[PDB]
Amino acid sequence: VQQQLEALEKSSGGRLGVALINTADNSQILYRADERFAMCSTSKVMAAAAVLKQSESDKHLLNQRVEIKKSDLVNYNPIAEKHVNGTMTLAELGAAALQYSDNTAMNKLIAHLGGPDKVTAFARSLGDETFRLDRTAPTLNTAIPGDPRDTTTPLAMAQTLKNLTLGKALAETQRAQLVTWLKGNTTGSASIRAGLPKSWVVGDKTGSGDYGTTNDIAVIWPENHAPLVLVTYFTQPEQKAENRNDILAAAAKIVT
Ligand SMILES: *C(=O)[C@@H](NC(=O)Cc1ccccc1)[C@@H]1N[C@@H](C(=O)O)C(C)(C)S1
Ligand SMILES: CC1(C)S[C@@H]2[C@H](NC(=O)Cc3ccccc3)C(=O)N2[C@H]1C(=O)O
Ligand SMILES: CC1(C)S[C@@H]2[C@H](NC(=O)Cc3ccccc3)C(=O)N2[C@H]1C(=O)O
Repeated sequence: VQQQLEALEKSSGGRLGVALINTADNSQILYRADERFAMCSTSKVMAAAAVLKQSESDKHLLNQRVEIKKSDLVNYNPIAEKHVNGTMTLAELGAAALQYSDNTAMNKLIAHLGGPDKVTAFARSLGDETFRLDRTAPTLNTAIPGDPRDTTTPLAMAQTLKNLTLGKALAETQRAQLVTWLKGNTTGSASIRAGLPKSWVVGDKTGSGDYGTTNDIAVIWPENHAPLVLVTYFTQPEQKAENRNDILAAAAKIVT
């Protein structure tokens, strides 16, 4: 598998990061898994989960109404733009952020939490010393090579995604909500999911940025085996490189 991933990376003209955790036995498949990559919109999982954590101690939080103003709109707001002049609840914002990658929704989550550094503190509270959120959307997607802002490593994000969706991080109702959200993602068809058997159940969150940065983080439920957690991060040397969902599908196929 390592030679395959190396050849994929070489042909691709970029930098590939993979971390697979097989929860059957905690074995792992790692490729540049301790290297930093810009998370892009995969960071939205952490923001949504931070709000879910708060909701463990505030039974009214998810139904809290948030005003959506025309000035809130940014580059991509497929759900929030339907609600300008109206409200969305925090749950609706979590769903939009995760399932459509609505950037206004992400920003509402960040603002509710008190800014990017609060998302980082939430990651720390889960045992993730690697994640950092520095900016709002869409500037968190600049993905400049070597820029530490808005980065994590494939292994750190695989570990934390496992903890969030299958493990210790959230109380049960909140864990289940996060899983429901990820399973209902609409943006990932061509990424990790395209490299897997069609009937495996998947929850995932994609991201795309400059430098052709193309990411997906997934929890995978095979029909007859324990879950897998897979992070596929990819980035390229040139700022206007095309995004490459297909590389993520290829990586997923290789490691499964
Ligand atoms: C998160 O990664 C967001 N990315 C951007 O807003 C920048 C961008 C990059 C390329 C094309 C359009 C916008 C959102 N998440 C990604 C994703 O999930 O792949 C989108 C392309 C849906 S925008
Ligand atoms: C890659 C694109 C075809 S899309 C990206 C950007 N558009 C947006 O940020 C809005 C948008 C976001 C998500 C989905 C659709 C549109 C924008 O413009 N971009 C294009 C480009 O660089 O050629
Ligand atoms: C269609 C748009 C509203 S979105 C597109 C572009 N915005 C981006 O490309 C977002 C982005 C920011 C940072 C890193 C990557 C992508 C930008 O600006 N764009 C618009 C446009 O042409 O009017």
